[PDB]
This record gives sequence, C-alpha cells and structure tokens, in this order.
Amino acid sequence: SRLNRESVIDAALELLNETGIDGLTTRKLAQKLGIEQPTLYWHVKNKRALLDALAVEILARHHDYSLPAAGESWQSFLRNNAMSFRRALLRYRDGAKVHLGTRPDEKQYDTVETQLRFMTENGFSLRDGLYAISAVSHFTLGAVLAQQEHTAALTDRPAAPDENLPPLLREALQIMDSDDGEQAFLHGLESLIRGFEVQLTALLQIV
Amino acid sequence: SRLNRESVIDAALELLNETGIDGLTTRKLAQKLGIEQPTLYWHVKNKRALLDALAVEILARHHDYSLPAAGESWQSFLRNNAMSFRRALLRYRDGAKVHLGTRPDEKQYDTVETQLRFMTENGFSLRDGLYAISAVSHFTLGAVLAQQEHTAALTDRPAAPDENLPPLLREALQIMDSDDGEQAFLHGLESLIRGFEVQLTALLQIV
Ligand SMILES: CN(C)c1ccc(O)c2c1C[C@H]1C[C@H]3[C@H](N(C)C)C(O)=C(C(N)=O)C(=O)[C@@]3(O)C(O)=C1C2=O
Ligand SMILES: CN(C)c1ccc(O)c2c1C[C@H]1C[C@H]3[C@H](N(C)C)C(O)=C(C(N)=O)C(=O)[C@@]3(O)C(O)=C1C2=O
Ligand SMILES: [Cl-]
Ligand SMILES: [Cl-]
Ligand SMILES: [Cl-]
Ligand SMILES: [Cl-]
Ligand SMILES: [Cl-]
Ligand SMILES: [Cl-]
Ligand SMILES: [Cl-]
Ligand SMILES: [Cl-]
Ligand SMILES: [Cl-]
Ligand SMILES: [Cl-]
Ligand SMILES: [Cl-]
Ligand SMILES: [Cl-]
Ligand SMILES: [Mg+2]
Ligand SMILES: [Mg+2]
Repeated sequence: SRLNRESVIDAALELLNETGIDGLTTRKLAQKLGIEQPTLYWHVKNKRALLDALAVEILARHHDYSLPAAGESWQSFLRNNAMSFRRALLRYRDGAKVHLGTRPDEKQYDTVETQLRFMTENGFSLRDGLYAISAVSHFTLGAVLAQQEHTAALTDRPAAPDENLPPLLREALQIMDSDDGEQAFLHGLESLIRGFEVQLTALLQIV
Repeated sequence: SRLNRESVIDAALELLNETGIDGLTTRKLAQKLGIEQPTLYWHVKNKRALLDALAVEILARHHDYSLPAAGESWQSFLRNNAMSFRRALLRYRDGAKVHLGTRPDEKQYDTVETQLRFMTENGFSLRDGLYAISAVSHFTLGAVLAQQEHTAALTDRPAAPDENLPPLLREALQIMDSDDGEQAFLHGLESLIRGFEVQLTALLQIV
C-alpha cells in the first residue's frame, strides 16, 4: 500500500489499536503495510520517530478544543481543553503512553502559544498560567493512564473479586470502576480549576 | 547469588536503574543474578508478576508517609502523602511506569483502608474521599511520568534549543525545566487540595 506520511500514520494507529504500544514495532508495521523493512526505513527511521509522530497526529485529528472561544472564561477553556485532551488520549489503545514525553510539535507552536497568551490575558503571570496548563495536562494524563494501564494489566492477570478486601477499599474500587473513571476525573478537574481560581484572585493576599 | 523474594527484588531494582522498564527482562535478570532462565522461572513467572512486585516494594521501602499523624489535618496528610508518593516514584528510573496499573496489594490493604477511613472521619463521603485520593494519585503520577518520560525521550533524540520557538512557549519550557518540575508539581498540588477544601466546606450550597 501507499507510504505518504498520512498512510503510514493511519496504518500505525490501526496497529497500535490491534497490539498496544509495547507490541507496536517497525517489523509489524512493515507487515501491515505489505512492504519490506528496508522500504519502511526510508519512511520511518525508528519506533521513537514513529511514536513522536503518532503523538502529534492523534491530537491534530481528534483534539478539537485546543483554542478558547472568543469571550470564553479561562476556567471554561481549561475544562473544555482537558475534556478534549482526555478524549483524544482515550481514542487509541495505550494512547496516553504514546503522548508521554512528547513536547509541543512545530505544527502545535501557534496553538500552545495562543493558549499561554490567553491565560496571561486573564490575569495569570506566564508562571502561574504555565503551572495551570501543566497541572491540567499532568492530571489528565495520569487519570487516562491509570484507566488505560489498569485495563492492560487485567488482560495479563485478574484481581480478588471482593472476598478479601477491607470494606471502604472494597466499595471505593467498585465506585471508581463503575464508569471509565470519568466521574473521578470530572470531579478532580473542578477541584483543580477552583484551586487555580482561588490562587489567582488572592493576588498578594495570604491565602 | 541468593533467590529469596528480597534478593530477587533488589536485583530487579538495580537492573531497572541500569536499563529502564522497556529493557528490564527475565533474561537480563537471570544474567544479573548469575542463574539460568528456568531457575529464575521457579522464582518469577513473567515480567508482569515482576512489575507487580516491584510496584509494591518501591513503596514499602520508600513511601514513608502512607499514614496521617494523630491530629494532622486532611489537607496536610494529602500534601505529605503526595510528596512521599512522588519521592518513592522518582527513586527508580521509569518508576511511575512501574507503578502504572497496579492496585493496592494485600500488604497495603490496612494502609489504603486507614487512608479512606481518615478522609471520611474529616467530613468526606466515601465518594469524595475516594475522588480526592484518586485525584492526588493521578496528578502525582502524571507529573512524575511527564518528567521521567520527557527525560527518557531526550536520550533517544534532542529538541530545538530556542532558535525556532514562539516567545511565551520558549520561556515557559525554560521555566518548567529549570527544576525537576518540582515547583509546577507543588503549586498544582496546593491548587488541587484547596479545590477539595472549597468542595467539602460548601456542603449542599451551590458552589
Ligand atoms: C508550554 N507548556 C507549559 C507545556 C510544557 C510542557 C509540556 O509537555 C506541554 C506544554 C503545553 C501543553 C499544552 C497542552 C494543551 N492542553 C492543556 C491539554 C493542549 O490542548 C495541547 C494542544 N496541542 O492542543 C497540547 O499540546 C498539550 O496537550 C500538551 O501536550 C502540552 C505539553 O506537552
Ligand atoms: C481505593 N483507592 C481509591 C484507590 C483506587 C485505585 C487505585 O489505583 C489506588 C487507590 C488507593 C491509592 C492510594 C494511594 C495513596 N496515596 C494517595 C498516594 C498511598 O499513599 C498509597 C500507599 N500504599 O501508601 C497507595 O497505595 C496509593 O499510592 C495508590 O497506589 C493507590 C491506588 O493505586
Ligand atoms: Cl495502495
Ligand atoms: Cl508511496
Ligand atoms: Cl501526506
Ligand atoms: Cl522497532
Ligand atoms: Cl515483531
Ligand atoms: Cl495507576
Ligand atoms: Cl549469594
Ligand atoms: Cl536461594
Ligand atoms: Cl524474603
Ligand atoms: Cl520477560
Ligand atoms: Cl535480553
Ligand atoms: Cl508528557
Ligand atoms: Mg503533551
Ligand atoms: Mg497506585
């Protein structure tokens, strides 16, 4: 099949959804594409370059809320931003493991820059705007990794069904796995944003 | 060398610090221990059982603040808890990648149970206590993964040194990598806790 950037990325994401990150290799990618490894090598040097590119593309394709709406509050933008980040990461198997250790790509510079200018225009210093952005990303990444990687681990070996857990831990785990972890996440996200709001409004006051 | 649980775990953590999670194998563990693979297999069935055990042991050894102090506020306990969780995860290379997708171990039941009882005795429902605990873990895990995995990625290929970044993104990344990410983390952690505090005190009031 065809080996332009787009087709290589499409085949790569298919294979990622078939086999997960740890068994995504240039060997199996070559196989999926019906080509010899030294053909693929012309197009994709290594698994790292491949992972770097999927990270960027999963967002370009599926992270629809990168930009604030005209007039949107910074709280609403961080919420809508986080929800969209979470969506994009969950869309492919081990997606958050793919995102891990990427930095914004040149094709995301203007997007990430705008996001920081927007914060700073709402009364954040660069530094608190940065911390808010970073906290939202790290929170959202952990929440999606815990969920994806809890799941991957269960494929490999089960858990004790209850007949062994102490009572609170027993009902806590029933609750946290009764949706995908979406309510733990949406609740944590409100706590985080209100925390940034309390910090920002305080200004020089001891808070 | 000796193959009791303790010695296998010690050798495993050494190898983890030498080679990272992705090149930690039962082959190289057998080599490190100076034994044949079918000898190791008696002791350790697979990489999963091995990862499950290192996850538990890295905490037992190095997560000193699992328990609140008598009289300690829930805010102070979540802070001291998170800081200690972060420490334990950073102590070994790809440590957070090791923790990912573990659930509390039987030898951590009484610890995690106590943590939930403590929250609920401070006025959290099980559910908000749970969300607070989960948010603190997911935040702390993302923060440590972003840092560890940003680092692992740099071994594999560098970044653009500045002569290409737009201005805010340029100075943001200088700031966020001028310590290990410890100030982004400690700031995010205060925002999260104050957010849980605002939620809890509100009770039935629209907040
Ligand atoms: C400059 N800024 C503080 C940093 C620092 C370190 C980082 O590792 C990153 C950023 C920007 C953030 C912005 C976030 C943004 N959001 C908070 C989720 C975001 O929506 C995007 C995006 N491309 O739309 C990211 O690049 C992003 O996911 C991302 O991957 C980032 C990222 O990796
Ligand atoms: C029951 N509780 C809500 C859950 C649910 C899902 C989970 O995946 C987990 C917990 C408890 C938390 C407690 C946290 C605690 N802390 C908030 C960091 C903690 O200090 C410990 C500990 N063993 O001391 C954990 O087990 C812990 O790191 C952990 O790994 C957990 C964990 O994995
Ligand atoms: Cl074709
Ligand atoms: Cl082609
Ligand atoms: Cl193309
Ligand atoms: Cl490869
Ligand atoms: Cl293969
Ligand atoms: Cl986890
Ligand atoms: Cl010996
Ligand atoms: Cl022995
Ligand atoms: Cl032992
Ligand atoms: Cl193995
Ligand atoms: Cl090997
Ligand atoms: Cl990251
Ligand atoms: Mg990122
Ligand atoms: Mg855990």
